[PDB]
Amino acid sequence: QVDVVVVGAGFAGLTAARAVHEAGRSVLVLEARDRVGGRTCTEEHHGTWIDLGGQWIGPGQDRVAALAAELGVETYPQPTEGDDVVLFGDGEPQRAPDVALAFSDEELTAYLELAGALEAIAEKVPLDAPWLAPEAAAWDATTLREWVAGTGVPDRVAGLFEVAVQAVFAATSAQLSLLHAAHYVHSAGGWSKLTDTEGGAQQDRLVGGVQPLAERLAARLPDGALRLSTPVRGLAQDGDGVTVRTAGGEVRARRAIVAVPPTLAGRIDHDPPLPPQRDQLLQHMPQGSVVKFHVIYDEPWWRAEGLSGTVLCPDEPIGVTFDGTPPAGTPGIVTGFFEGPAAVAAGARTREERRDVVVDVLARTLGERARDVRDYIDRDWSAEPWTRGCYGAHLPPGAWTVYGPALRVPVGRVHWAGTETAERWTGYIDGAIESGQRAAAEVLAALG
Amino acid sequence: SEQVDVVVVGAGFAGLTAARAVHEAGRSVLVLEARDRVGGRTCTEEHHGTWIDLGGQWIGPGQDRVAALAAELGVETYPQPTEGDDVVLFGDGEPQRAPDVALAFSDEELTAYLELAGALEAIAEKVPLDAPWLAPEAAAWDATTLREWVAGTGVPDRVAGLFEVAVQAVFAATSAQLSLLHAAHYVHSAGGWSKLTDTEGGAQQDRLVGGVQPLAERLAARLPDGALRLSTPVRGLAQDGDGVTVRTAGGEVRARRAIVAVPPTLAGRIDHDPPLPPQRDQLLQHMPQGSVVKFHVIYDEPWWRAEGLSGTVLCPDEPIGVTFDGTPPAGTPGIVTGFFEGPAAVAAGARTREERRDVVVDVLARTLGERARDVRDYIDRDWSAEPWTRGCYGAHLPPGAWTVYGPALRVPVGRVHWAGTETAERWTGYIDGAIESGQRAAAEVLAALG
Ligand SMILES: *Cc1cc2c(cc1C)nc1c(=O)[nH]c(=O)nc-1n2C[C@H](O)[C@H](O)[C@H](O)COP(=O)(O)OP(=O)(O)OC[C@H]1O[C@@H](n2cnc3c(N)ncnc32)[C@H](O)[C@@H]1O
Ligand SMILES: *Cc1cc2c(cc1C)nc1c(=O)[nH]c(=O)nc-1n2C[C@H](O)[C@H](O)[C@H](O)COP(=O)(O)OP(=O)(O)OC[C@H]1O[C@@H](n2cnc3c(N)ncnc32)[C@H](O)[C@@H]1O
Ligand SMILES: [Mg+2]
Ligand SMILES: [Mg+2]
Ligand SMILES: [Mg+2]
Repeated sequence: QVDVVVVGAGFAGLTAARAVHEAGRSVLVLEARDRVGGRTCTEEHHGTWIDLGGQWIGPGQDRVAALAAELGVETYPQPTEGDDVVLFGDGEPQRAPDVALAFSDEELTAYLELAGALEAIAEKVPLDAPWLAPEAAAWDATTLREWVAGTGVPDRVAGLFEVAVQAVFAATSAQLSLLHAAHYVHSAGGWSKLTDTEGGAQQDRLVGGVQPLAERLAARLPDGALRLSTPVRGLAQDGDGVTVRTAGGEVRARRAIVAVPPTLAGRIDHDPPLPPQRDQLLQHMPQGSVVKFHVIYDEPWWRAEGLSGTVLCPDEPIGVTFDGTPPAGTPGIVTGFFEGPAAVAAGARTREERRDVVVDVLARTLGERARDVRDYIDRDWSAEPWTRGCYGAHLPPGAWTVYGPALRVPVGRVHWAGTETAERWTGYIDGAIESGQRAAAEVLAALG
Repeated sequence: SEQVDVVVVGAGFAGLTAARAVHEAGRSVLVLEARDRVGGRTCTEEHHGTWIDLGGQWIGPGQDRVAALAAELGVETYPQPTEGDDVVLFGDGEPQRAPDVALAFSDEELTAYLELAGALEAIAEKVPLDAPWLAPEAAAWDATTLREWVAGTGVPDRVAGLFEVAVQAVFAATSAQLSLLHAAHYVHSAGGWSKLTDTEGGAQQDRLVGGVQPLAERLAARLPDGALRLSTPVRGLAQDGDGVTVRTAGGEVRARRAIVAVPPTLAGRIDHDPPLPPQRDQLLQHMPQGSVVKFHVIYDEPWWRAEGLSGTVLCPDEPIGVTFDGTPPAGTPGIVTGFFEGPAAVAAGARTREERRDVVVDVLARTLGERARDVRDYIDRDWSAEPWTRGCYGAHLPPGAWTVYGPALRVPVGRVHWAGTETAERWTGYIDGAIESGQRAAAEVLAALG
């Protein structure tokens, strides 16, 4: 019987396991995949790292910043300079020093007032208990889309805001409750923190990619602790401990920390079954929909044209793109996303069909040299059986106030982690780390 | 390991309908059921010398499949009691007695309610029963909650309130939880708002003598000996070019094709190899089951009948929104049947049976009167706590789900085919829709085998 069994070796499970080990307790980590990192995933292609999962850290994300500094992983800045390209519907592409300058003063004022309005709501939502917001009932009953419509902002501003919503939530404004979106904005420290590159969540990358940071963290565990390729099928508990069922047999422990996405936590055979409010909460926490891609070129040829590599095309299937080129300056990479409905449509198509869509958008925005592609690498996170959607869960109307209170409450000897349980930077690697710290502290207090 | 033509996962009305059709066509079939019984979301226990339907209990006009099955397997109906005054307790004032609930409304209020129901029906009729995502205004209707749509109509507070009781009694979910497209499809599927809400002429018209689970047991008895395997949950479904391997705790079954006839949330929990395609997996994540606690309060006699009361109370601002006289034809014991729905179900499900009883008796004392405290017994079931259901009556879809994920609802994945009331075109959410789905999935499998 080990003291603690952790299910899942993403940042949340690995943080929890390391904290349990450092306190002197025995720990086993059972991970379904043949690797650690979870929703972070890095592969070597073209002599450089390709982050198919989470890749950015930014100011305010102090847990992941501290971890990278502890484990010796350096950052490099997301490129910010050069003209952005904005394309509306059947128009011509417009170069602007920033995306914002493609809109009128009146449109930018309306967008800033709308974001400010959402921030002032967000500040009222308690980070550990969004269901305790004074207006929780009203705000849980309303979609974000209905709230945006009630502000009376013009179509164009609502459209621009929708690009930002889909980029942050991997879901449309109709899928999300206002209370969910408000909590998420509060959790990040504001709308600028979510959407800015400089000063926000897209500010910095990790030299070598993010999966190797998760691997350095896993290397702080003793040999024998990590069990890869070992999906957890069942989790039983009684008065003396827990029993984890895998295909290859059973693990006995005193307490468990389940650190997987909510939809996957619900699929484990729990004995006794989970209490109904918790089971139904997991039924109301669907993962987002995103296909993440990197377009590889021999060089970042757009830079010589004075272009950033960022394109904003609200009527195309892809979201905002980014210059993904490493510090070496080759290969040239354009990074982007299919989000929400567009990701579900794209996920039903082949890689080559997705490639063709992306290259056509880039040819029309960055220029005809976009067609001379060396490689196209993507990942539909909804097709990953051990994730079933990025970036993370969202809650539809009515879920936070009725089912949400079951989010973090331990069920006997079974404690919960994962970025969806974080108070701050929920949905991000930083929040995953928070959740693993919190769950470990719960378990260590319970064993004592 | 055993080899059969078809394995059916689940012995609810959908699974059993499918298995019987496959058997009667001459194919070998096994039915693997998790529970120690058949009937699934229908469940009957004997108490106080009569049947207690803890799950689905009513059938109505227009539900032709369940009516044909009951007739075929020799299960008689009895009518839901209709006579006596209903009691309506609004958010303000004393309880009001009326021969029908609608008489508790003002004329302005009743006109507004019928105009709201008519407007919903006009949208509903435009929603194709086989493909709600092909509605002309599908994107707009899928992007709006039913509640937002109601708010836009400008009806009076008492009208929104009584409409909300009906919404929660039909969907086991609040109007904020449901997309307008989902609600409109459900109304079309049933044949209109009256079909869903009426007793005479609607879904609550008739009961089955002896309860519903015996009907499922008679349908199971049409299978050959050894076909039904109870207390055998399916954990895994692996498939290749030639068949499917079904994994249970102790063994495996090999089949040419499978029909999975379980609630959507539980279908997604089976270990699929290869993994399910992403649209389907994410659809199941967007098909949460409802929240209901169904109860029966037992009295020695239906004493309310002697006071000229029907036993029905309607309370928009109470944890129990609606009740019915559940007394059997013999006339004893007296039964008051009702529901905690939606948020009230989740709140109630976190409390004990005795705590729920005391909430029910509190509401009944204030509406039917003092004799409501003279309880012989109280029997209830939180369907959200049932590990092999995880919520009644069935799934609903939140905004944005039907248009983006919905198209994956019925499409087979290789040799794995889908049944269940949630896949029915007509009377989806009901026993009648379960039977439809089972007939459809059996015909699909038989066509695909040859
Ligand atoms: C997918 C993605 C995510 C992402 C993003 C882009 C994409 C395409 N961009 C981000 C970014 O730039 N910066 C950032 O901070 N976050 C970004 N995100 C989100 C981020 O990746 C996640 O918030 C974070 O990685 C989540 O960590 P957490 O530890 O909570 O969850 P996980 O990584 O999913 O780990 C769960 C592990 O559990 C294993 N698993 C699942 N089920 C089982 C069972 N049954 N048995 C055993 N193991 C299981 C998974 O394999 C996984 O390793
Ligand atoms: C619960 C409920 C339902 C109900 C209602 C009131 C309540 C509280 N009132 C109704 C009514 O008066 N009239 C009516 O027509 N319907 C009413 N409903 C809904 C109705 O009961 C359902 O629509 C219908 O019974 C659904 O049938 P279906 O066959 O589609 O589904 P099921 O009954 O859930 O059966 C599924 C079976 O699968 C088993 N199971 C689940 N998971 C597994 C696995 N992994 N392996 C093996 N078997 C599995 C279940 O145990 C169940 O038997
Ligand atoms: Mg810039
Ligand atoms: Mg009547
Ligand atoms: Mg019609």
